[PDB]
Amino acid sequence: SMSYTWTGALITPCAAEESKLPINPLSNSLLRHHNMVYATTSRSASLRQKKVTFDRLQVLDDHYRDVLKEMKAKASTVKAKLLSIEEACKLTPPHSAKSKFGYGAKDVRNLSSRAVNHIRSVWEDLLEDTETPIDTTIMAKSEVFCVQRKPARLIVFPDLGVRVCEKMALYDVVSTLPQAVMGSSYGFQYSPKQRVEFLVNTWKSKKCPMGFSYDTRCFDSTVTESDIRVEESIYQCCDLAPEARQAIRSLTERLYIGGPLTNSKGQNCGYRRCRASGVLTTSCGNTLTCYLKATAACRAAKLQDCTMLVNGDDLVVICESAGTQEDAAALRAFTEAMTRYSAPPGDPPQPEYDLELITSCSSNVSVAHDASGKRVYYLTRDPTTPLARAAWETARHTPINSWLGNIIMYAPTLWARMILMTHFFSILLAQEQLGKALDCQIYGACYSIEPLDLPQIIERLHGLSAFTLHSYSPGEINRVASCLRKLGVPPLRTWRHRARSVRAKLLSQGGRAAICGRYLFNWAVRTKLKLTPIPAASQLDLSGWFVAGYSGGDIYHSLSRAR
Ligand SMILES: CS(=O)(=O)NC(=O)c1c(-c2ccc[nH]c2=O)c2c3c(ccc2n1Cc1cc(F)ccc1F)CCO3
Repeated sequence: SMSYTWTGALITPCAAEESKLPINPLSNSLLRHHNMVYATTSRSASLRQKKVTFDRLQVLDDHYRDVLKEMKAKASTVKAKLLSIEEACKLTPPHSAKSKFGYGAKDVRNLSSRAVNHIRSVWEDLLEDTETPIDTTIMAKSEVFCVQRKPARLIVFPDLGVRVCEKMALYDVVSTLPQAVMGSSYGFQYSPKQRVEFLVNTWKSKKCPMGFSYDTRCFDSTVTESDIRVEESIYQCCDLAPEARQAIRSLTERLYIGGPLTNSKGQNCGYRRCRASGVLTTSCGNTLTCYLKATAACRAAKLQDCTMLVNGDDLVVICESAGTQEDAAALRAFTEAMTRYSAPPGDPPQPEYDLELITSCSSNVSVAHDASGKRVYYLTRDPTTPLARAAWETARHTPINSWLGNIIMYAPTLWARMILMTHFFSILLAQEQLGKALDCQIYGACYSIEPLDLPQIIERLHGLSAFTLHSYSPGEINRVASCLRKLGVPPLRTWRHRARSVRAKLLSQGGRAAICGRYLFNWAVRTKLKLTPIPAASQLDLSGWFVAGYSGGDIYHSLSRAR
């Protein structure tokens, strides 16, 4: 069947759309080539519509059925809880899309009577109605990139009331089931340091390792009605409260398998028969589906000792080499099996014999040295997108601050330390905003974080070595330098000059600001300060940070206030 059908009604914006980076002094101090930075708009939505609309031809075999049954036996060990309305309301982000039923995210979080009453009625409707297709809004995503232009990604999501019901029925399932089923292959259970540890250990655990990333084209569009029902069959193995079992059954048929698409103007836009990007099960279902197809595809391909690492549609395989000519044929056999399963490739997979040359979750393993000269492995990425988005967020107030999430997740990198930390600490110090909590996303879930708490957060996630790395690889230094020239970002010597200036100001303030000056900017000086474990680090409640993925799932993970 067709991934989408269209009526001819347009994918419309709900307000004015900005596509060009503003010419602002603060963003300009970071990146001068503003014309290279763009934000996607609904103007390119038709180009994406063409790319995502296609027929799916899916053929399942014995290997797929064998793997599915193994997955179901592990899913069978799970007991999942039904969340109360209040518990599901507390997981809603403060700036989540308002309901079309007279209330917004703030009403949900305040447990307002109109919000609560409507959510309850949506819940009773899921219990009673197993068939009526649930309406969804289709929007063009507004995302920031550097030129060489991408057409906008399309987001599909149901109303706020439905999203709160999704949490009640499936939050616990999507949080606990992926690790129970996929074990060490589930990517979202790992902090970046745990992710690098797993990749390095998997790589070194093979006699002659061969690894590959597998890029499925338009993964969401490749997901069939059968894949979605197969996904529900795994969910159904959980011990579930009867209303949760009904709500999962009704959500699958009315929402997850497909449904009508409505634009911002309320016009009938089309019909979806594939994965919606803006539902709670998107990350979980995508991971499960990709893992099931890849695990079965490895057996079909005759790939030896296949270790998967899956994060939604993002896949990396490390296996035992059978020789270069044999590996190239087995990899072609893997792709052919994935294509039969309705997961054809975008980028043709290439066998790799060096772990550092593999890009998975848009990151690669790299090496630096700590204070003792000891090798430290860490994850880095091309800094183009983080810098273009950091410049956009400096010129405009955005609900999500990718720069903050990039500082947390990429803290040991040369670029997050010298540029991101230097630029934002300078601006925030001058604006008396270092202690103001900001929203950032970690594994798709939303968090409210104070930049002054970064030293303890980084120490916990990355270890004290994140504040001492030096002697970065030449390939890493070259990629950074080339990106700065391309974007017109000042050279690293300017960044070191700005860091010494902000570190001085931070130290002068005492308190948390002096901790930030000490730990975050010790790389900028010769007269190094002593870096001891931060008392605040051990006390940090990092429960929920590295459990599961929630991209598109409308999840807020910070604490709710009492009333
Ligand atoms: C796409 S996601 O919303 O599911 N999570 C991610 O963005 C995410 C972050 C991440 C980076 C910055 C801020 N915040 C984050 O969470 C992150 C990461 C490392 C490894 C994996 C990571 N992933 C998984 C992920 C990334 C991707 F490029 C595509 C798919 C995918 F699964 C090394 C350090 O940073």
